[PDB]
Amino acid sequence: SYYHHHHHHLSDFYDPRERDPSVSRRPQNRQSDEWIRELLLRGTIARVATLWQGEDGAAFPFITPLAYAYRPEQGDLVYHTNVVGRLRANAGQGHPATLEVSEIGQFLPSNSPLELSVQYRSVMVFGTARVLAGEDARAALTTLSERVFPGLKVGETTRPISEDDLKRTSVYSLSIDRWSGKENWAEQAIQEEDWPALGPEWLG
Amino acid sequence: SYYHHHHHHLSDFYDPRERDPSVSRRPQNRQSDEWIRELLLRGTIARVATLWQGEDGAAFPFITPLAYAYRPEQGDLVYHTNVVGRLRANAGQGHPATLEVSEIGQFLPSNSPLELSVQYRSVMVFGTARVLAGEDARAALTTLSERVFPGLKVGETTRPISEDDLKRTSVYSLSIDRWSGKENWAEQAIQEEDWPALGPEWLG
Repeated sequence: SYYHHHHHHLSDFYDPRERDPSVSRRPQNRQSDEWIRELLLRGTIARVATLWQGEDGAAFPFITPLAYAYRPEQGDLVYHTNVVGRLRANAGQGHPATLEVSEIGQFLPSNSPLELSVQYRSVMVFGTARVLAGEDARAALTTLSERVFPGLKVGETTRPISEDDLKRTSVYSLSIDRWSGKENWAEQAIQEEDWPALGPEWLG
Repeated sequence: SYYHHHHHHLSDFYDPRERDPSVSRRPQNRQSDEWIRELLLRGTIARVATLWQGEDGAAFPFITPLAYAYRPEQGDLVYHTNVVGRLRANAGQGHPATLEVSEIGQFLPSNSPLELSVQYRSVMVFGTARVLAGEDARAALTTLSERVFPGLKVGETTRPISEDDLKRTSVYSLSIDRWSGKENWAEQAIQEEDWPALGPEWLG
């Protein structure tokens, strides 16, 4: 800054900057529903958080990383997992679930400590997950398998999914209520001009 | 299998196999506390799930991906995030939190559909997270920064962390109560001998 430069020889926020008119004006790094759809379509790993009853009677969240597929017409995401707790902290046949998908890029160094950060795109989905049965479960597992292994075809590449297979697997549909998307994928963190610049070891 | 081979020309479980005596005999892919420590030490990204009060009064989980550092002597993990909901679904100054760290490898193809899978190592940590203040927060952010940016030194590479910095940041300590570790990192999925083998496109 001038103040610092002048002091050595002896605000930013409202000053000129370049802006691309095409870029999101949404606050807090928020993204459009179409952006959310596209990220969900190209991802293959999610975390799912669901609530289970703990030793103290209190509900607490599990987090499970798992393969998933988004089925846009159905309005759901499908996955399979035999992870359970003791009792779910939930009434009924479906359970509330939060699912997260992200693309994590590089850590972004700075000579300003609170500008240190990591590139990310992240979607949170809120919905209700239910266990599928029979042909519903077979079709969902098929869509999942063929999504996460491009080119694989159940019944050709693999043997068909049998009734035994289905009895051994818990297959879920998470029906979407709402979702949230967020991106902060800068090429460089904000730097502090009034401290020595990071060397080439960092931004090189 | 013989039955299939013979039928064409016209159980496994209890039969001989090789076992490495050095490998974990723990069920359900479980790992030792030392394995858990080591995975937590080398990771840099976690998800944290905490409970917030929803529109219906019901507690529901957020999932936030974030940079973290494990501090083994203190018995905690530290992170910073300004993500919040409306009210936490919790009484007191700390809140229950689940933190997950994983290493995700490759998807493992098979000609048996329910043997499709992905290589993973995953730790779940259960504890109580509290917001830090002052020198506690500065020290935690320093350990975090210097952990996830190896070679960076706060106060040399960067300007020191100021009181303004601290006022703008929510820095947490998640004090560990229990943890769980799980690994399934096979080189190849189990295949079905009685269906045509995957071609070289798959296991090559």
